[PDB]
Amino acid sequence: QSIDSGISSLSYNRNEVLASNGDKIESFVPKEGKKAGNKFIVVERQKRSLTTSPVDISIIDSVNDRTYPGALQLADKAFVENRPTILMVKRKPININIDLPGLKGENSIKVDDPTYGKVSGAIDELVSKWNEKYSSTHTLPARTQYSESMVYSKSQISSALWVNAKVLENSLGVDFNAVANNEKKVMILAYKQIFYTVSADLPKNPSDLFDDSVTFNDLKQKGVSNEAPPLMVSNVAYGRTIYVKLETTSSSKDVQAAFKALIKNTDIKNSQQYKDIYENSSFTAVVLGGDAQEHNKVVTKDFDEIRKVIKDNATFSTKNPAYPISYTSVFLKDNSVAAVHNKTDYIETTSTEYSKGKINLDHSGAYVAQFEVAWDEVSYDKEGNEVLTHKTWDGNYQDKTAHYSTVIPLEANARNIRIKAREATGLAWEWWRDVISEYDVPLTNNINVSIWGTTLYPGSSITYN
Repeated sequence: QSIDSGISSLSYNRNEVLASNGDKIESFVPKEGKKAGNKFIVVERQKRSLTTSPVDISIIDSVNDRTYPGALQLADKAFVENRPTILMVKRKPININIDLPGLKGENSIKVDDPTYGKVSGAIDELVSKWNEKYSSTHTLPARTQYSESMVYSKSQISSALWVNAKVLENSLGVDFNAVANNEKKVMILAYKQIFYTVSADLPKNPSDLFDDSVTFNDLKQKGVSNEAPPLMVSNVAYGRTIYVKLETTSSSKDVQAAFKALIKNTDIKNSQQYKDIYENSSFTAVVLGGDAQEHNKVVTKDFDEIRKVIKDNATFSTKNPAYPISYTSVFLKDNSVAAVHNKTDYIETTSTEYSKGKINLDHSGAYVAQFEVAWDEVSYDKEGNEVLTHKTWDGNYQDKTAHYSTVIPLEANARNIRIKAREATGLAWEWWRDVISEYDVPLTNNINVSIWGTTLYPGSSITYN
């Protein structure tokens, strides 16, 4: 069999062949009530399905040797796992092209036997060709691309940020369990820094890559199949990537809010509300490419340190070598761009915080009073529905004389608070003057009910803390 015939005799789905089948969901409860120390956490849970189709694949800085312009790879199940099967055979010369500024021009060069070694040489030689014409200026700005996402699933954040889950896991330390138990609220940003790209001139036919001596039965033996179709690395982004982790123990609906407020440094990042969230928040910044040394990290409570990390890696130097961040590939058959089809189901967890309170009753009046304190306690059934539990203060409908002071403590799941004080000038409770009559009292920390005055001129005030 021929090479150009062989490669065409391949019946594979150009779409489904490079596809990640991100895990199918674990059974969730739509709503969950959870008491966790002076706090009642209400978590709502929704199943979400995301379908991404990136044409850009990231490279694990460990196996960077297998990815370069003109490289030959396989569209096998190992490709989606960012560790591809290489294809080293005898090659016909292939042309590469740098996209560095102010180059019309000589930006293009010919490589005789495309191998990582001489291809790196050709990229280096092309860079020499730029930094000789621009002998004076060595520092250029990086072409920064910014991504930002809330973390729910290991599978989701990987599908969200087109970054290998393990990379993200190891380099940042995403506690995916705390995240899955709504014990931690995690946001990860990704400042993708591109120095330049090296493009490798596409062939007219599959044969234009392979030296004539090479046959389809050698490639067939080398792993080429309908299951592992051949690929060519058409483009490679060279540079670094700063990843930033924003961690909090809070369940306050305004985390994403305080986090965005903080990254953008918008005036609101100063208000009291966002302040308690920053008190339980750690910021981690890691850089991955070439320049910063392996296992570098910033772990801070002051976002200004992180801010420094980004402004520092926003400029690259033309004399220092660049390392491959991501890459485009093409199927040898249609010369069409190979894309990864990312299916992923995940649970989108939303949460709210509630902190306990207490009604403080204070009778001081020149009369007898009677109280009618009552509220509900919210619980959630297995189907997610709200279940009300009617509670009443034990001292309800019993005579109180000046001076009487008490506390009616309320559990953070308390709703429907009613405080009522009636005045004993009358036959029985049913027909007594209200001194205070309050409905749907908002659960504070302190609900201060004070009844004072005279049996004819009584006073009442409902104050909060």
